Amino acid sequence: KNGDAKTFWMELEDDGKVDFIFEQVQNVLQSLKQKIKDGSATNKEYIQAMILVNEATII
Amino acid sequence: GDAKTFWMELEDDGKVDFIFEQVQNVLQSLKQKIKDGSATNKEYIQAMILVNEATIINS
Repeated sequence: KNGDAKTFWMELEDDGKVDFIFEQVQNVLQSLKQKIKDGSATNKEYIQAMILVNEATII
Repeated sequence: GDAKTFWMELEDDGKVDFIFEQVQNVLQSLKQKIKDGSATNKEYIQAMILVNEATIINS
């Protein structure tokens, strides 16, 4: 099929995994948020959360 | 660009919940446009980048 990002997402839907993958992303974000508010986040988790925020939203 | 400083400032300012809500809104929107088939190329790519930054990084 087409060589683009849409093709992957249509394959993923045919695989029945779209809700699943978004749930995993949502679980990771929740975990990062809790660790940051708790003060237990590692350096790599602070970095990961910063990068995710900046990819989703302006600043 | 220091990620600890980034989050410390947000946390001290009381904005951590707000930033994560905004990310969650973007995710829910992307997910729905992918399932509706209304997403653009850039949105399919953005969704994929978020998935990989959340699930491959620090896995």
